[PDB]
Amino acid sequence: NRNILWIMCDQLRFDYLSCYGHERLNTPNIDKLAKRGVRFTNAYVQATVAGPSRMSAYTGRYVRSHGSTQNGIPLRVGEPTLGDHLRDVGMRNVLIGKTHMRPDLDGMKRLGIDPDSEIGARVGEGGFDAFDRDDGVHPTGYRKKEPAYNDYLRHAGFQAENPWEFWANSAEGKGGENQSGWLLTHADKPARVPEEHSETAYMTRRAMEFMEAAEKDGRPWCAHLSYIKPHWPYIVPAPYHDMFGPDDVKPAVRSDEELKAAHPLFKAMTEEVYSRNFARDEVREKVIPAYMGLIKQIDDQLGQLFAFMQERGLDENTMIVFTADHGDYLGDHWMGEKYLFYEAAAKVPLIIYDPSDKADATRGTVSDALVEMIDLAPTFVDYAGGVPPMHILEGKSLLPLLHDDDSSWDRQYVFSELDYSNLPARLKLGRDIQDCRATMVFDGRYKLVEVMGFAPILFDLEVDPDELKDLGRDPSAEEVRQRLTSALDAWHRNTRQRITKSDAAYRALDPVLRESDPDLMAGVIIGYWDEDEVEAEKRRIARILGEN
Amino acid sequence: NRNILWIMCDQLRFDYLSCYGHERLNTPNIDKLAKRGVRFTNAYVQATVAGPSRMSAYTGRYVRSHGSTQNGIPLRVGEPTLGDHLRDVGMRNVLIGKTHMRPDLDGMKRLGIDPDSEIGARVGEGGFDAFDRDDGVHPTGYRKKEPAYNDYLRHAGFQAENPWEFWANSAEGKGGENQSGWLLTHADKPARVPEEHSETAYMTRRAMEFMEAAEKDGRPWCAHLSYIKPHWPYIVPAPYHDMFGPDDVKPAVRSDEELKAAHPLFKAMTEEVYSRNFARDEVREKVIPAYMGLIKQIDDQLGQLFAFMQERGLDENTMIVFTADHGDYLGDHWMGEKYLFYEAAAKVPLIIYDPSDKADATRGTVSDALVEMIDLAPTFVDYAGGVPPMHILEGKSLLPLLHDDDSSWDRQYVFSELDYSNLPARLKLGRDIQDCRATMVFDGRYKLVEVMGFAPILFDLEVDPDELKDLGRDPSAEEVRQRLTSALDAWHRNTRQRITKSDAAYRALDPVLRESDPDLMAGVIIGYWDEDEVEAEKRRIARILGEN
Ligand SMILES: [Zn+2]
Ligand SMILES: [Zn+2]
Repeated sequence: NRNILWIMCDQLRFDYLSCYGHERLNTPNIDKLAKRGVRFTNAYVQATVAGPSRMSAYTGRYVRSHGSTQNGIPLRVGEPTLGDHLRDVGMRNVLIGKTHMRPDLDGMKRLGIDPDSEIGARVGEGGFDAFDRDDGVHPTGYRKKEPAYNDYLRHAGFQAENPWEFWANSAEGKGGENQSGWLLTHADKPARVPEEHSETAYMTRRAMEFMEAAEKDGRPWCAHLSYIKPHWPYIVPAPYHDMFGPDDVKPAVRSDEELKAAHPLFKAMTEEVYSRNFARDEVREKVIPAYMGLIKQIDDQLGQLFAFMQERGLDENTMIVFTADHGDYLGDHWMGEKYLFYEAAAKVPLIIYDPSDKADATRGTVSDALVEMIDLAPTFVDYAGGVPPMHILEGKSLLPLLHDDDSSWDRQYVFSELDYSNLPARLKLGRDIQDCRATMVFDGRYKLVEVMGFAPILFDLEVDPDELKDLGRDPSAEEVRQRLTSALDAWHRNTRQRITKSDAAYRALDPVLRESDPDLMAGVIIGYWDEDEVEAEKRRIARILGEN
Repeated sequence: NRNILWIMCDQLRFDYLSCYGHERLNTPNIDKLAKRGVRFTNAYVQATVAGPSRMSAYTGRYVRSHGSTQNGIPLRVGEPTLGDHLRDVGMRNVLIGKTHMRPDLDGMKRLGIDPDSEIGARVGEGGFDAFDRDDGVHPTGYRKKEPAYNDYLRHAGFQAENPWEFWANSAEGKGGENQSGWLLTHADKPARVPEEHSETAYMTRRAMEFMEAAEKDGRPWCAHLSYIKPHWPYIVPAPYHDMFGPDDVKPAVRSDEELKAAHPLFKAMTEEVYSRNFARDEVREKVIPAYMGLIKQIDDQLGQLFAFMQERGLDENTMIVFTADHGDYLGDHWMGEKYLFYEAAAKVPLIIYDPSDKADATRGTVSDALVEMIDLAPTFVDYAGGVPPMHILEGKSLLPLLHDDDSSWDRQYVFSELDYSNLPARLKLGRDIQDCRATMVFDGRYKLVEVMGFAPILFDLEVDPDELKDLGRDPSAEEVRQRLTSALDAWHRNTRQRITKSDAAYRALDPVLRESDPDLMAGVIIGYWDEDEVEAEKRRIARILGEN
């Protein structure tokens, strides 16, 4: 069997891995994946927020296609998913961790699908077999299925009304006061929970447990190990909470001038509470060391996972992908969170290690090919031995980039989308709910964001790598604006909604379509004067079919 | 109860009704609908071919949304339909005649939906309760469910291998030879079948039978009486086959010059066998009198239907719509069939008679409002007492045009689409299968068709009502081209894929979104420094909720 382990971390910046240049945070286990595989430096997500980014990852389709545009918007019933495509070629699609899926209960009810049936559960899980579904954010008192992690904590002797919140995501003060990890001021406090029982440790162990169980199921698998960290709450168990400090924190990338007459959508984002707080040096210096500790814990735990795989021979037959759903500003551009399309939000780490001999020639290399998160789906289908259905999947298999040391890659532009109708910006910018649209196009140098109702945003990342000089209204950038806008015009038109007939289904008939009339083959006779005319054409059809 | 009777005829030109100006074909029963209702002179279909036009009619969504782009491409499982929206407000959606639906068997199989279950059958029928499903074209030897019409003929004493073909759509020569109605040369021959047992007579009677049965079901209904005629086979029972002759046939609208350096897509269409034959005066003179006879039979039969409704009081509470799925060139523009977007193909008759008092002020009037076939779905939901879901339905309810003698109508452009990958034009124009795109935009005067890979087609219907002078490459038309292309650019971007959350679902939270942080309401705490900051914001939320 050839398997796939798809590792994702939520809200992980590409530049917080040492293989992508971080000077103070050593991630040797993740770096080793890159040393033996391919590291991608132009990988972009198709939205920069958890839900829509992940819906694109799990469908291989743009947000403009699937329509799950914001956190919590259910993925429509009947939307094809990666799980469907892998099942079609005999590979399991299994989840250990987060997807941010919300079931289309209304759509299922219409179709009489019991949401708790085998089919219904899988539809609600976005085409995943949920070994351990856990989106990693469980405030009191969220209403959903209890994450297995809560019962795990209780069984391990950690009792609470909300074990996830109290034990894994809060600290206890020197006096006994409760220090909620929801609060940025407590990023420096050690979580109550011992490291071995923390979320990242738990989920890593669950992945090991899955692999053990899967080995004597016998079927090939694609396992999505999807970590919530380093997404907030920004709090980590000892010894990771005091491993780093303010001196390890790289400077914020921002300027006073970039705020002057800023694009209205950008201005609105800087006004949110997370942005105002991450604007403060005191906040960055306290929170970012926790973020770094969370990533270090992931790297340590992946070391355990990879050792486990090696000792069971899984290292020889399992392709490993390491990536993120989007980044985190942590104060860059005067923002917190991950809205808009600056590098820190929209560019993700992407490392792929295929242990197959076919990938030998590219080991330890760096690809600057324009790559999208939606490329993973066809990559996986291709790896699994199937022909990716390109009337449904909108991306490109990455296998040629792993398997050819000098392959031709025809993508000229990557794209990403934001529907901001659930943000205060909708009201501040005076937009109707359906009219809060922003779309990024990037060609490797120029990044343009079209914002409906407004001027575009434009950066030249060669001259202005920190994206501090918006050229959206600059007369000197007219030619670039026109080219990138034309790319957007074509992209909006390049739909893949014709999902119930493949291109392949047209081709066998082409010799008859070229010279004759395929309708006659079914006895449908359109535009013929007399019997002689019909029969003469039927003889031409017979001749053509004889030639082919 | 308030009901709806939605009458459609397949391949019926708007100008072959006397109320739209035909000088030789009197359609008094259809004209009477117009005399007591509203007749629309700018109604356009969203594709000009049966399948995709109808899929748009039955979903209220553009082809670019639903993806059923050609005849026979199944409508995807999970695509919302008119039947769903009517059911949500307690109105039945019943079919008597043609839909051109093809079940998404693959999609249903994935979801474990038995195609023969109650839910499965309805999904396969595009959201219709199929009282009598019959697409009206049954060549030997099509493979599908036997139309009820065949058993009807057999029971009436008309036996044959294929009763539809032999009796309803063929003639017997003076010597006894079989004269197939598939052949244009037999358009002048009377069908074997007596008029009372012909397709149009049969389907009209079936509609009466439905209405009788429905009356003591008690539930309000929308009944789609969907005639195959005057679509081919172009053959009709006596006495309709010799009611008209060559002298009644209006001149073809075409010119030698329009063919000179014609747009490549147009040129390709003129090369098809139906186009080459309808180019001949001999063919027009033989076929068009049959087409006229078929329409006369429809008008006579509708007279019977309306009398039946009046004698049962259904005339008082049933809105009647009369329309078509597209037209027929019959030799106009050197074409047969209905491809491309010339008036004869893309503009449909549309008459709506609402017997409610609310429609009194507009009776007998003519509306030149820009109207689309996709407007019928929200019109019907609105009439049925529901709020049309505009995150799903892409058109506009027409009720304001019926109920206000001077209402504001904000549509500036209508749109229609063609995917020509199933035509020889794909090969002749050198296009990939996904790249055979043409989209019409019309503003009431100018009609532009963008054709991917080629120059646009452009007509000014005020100066050039016959669409003989293509301005697509004319420098004098630059401003018009830019305006209409910008309308297309916006239309391609104006998607409605976010079908699992309504706009209404956003609004209750807006006072909190405007001033505060809705996430705190669920205990999700993003970007807050300390407990004081969180609690102060929670108090602001409480204040806001108290104000509203
Ligand atoms: Zn995320
Ligand atoms: Zn039709």
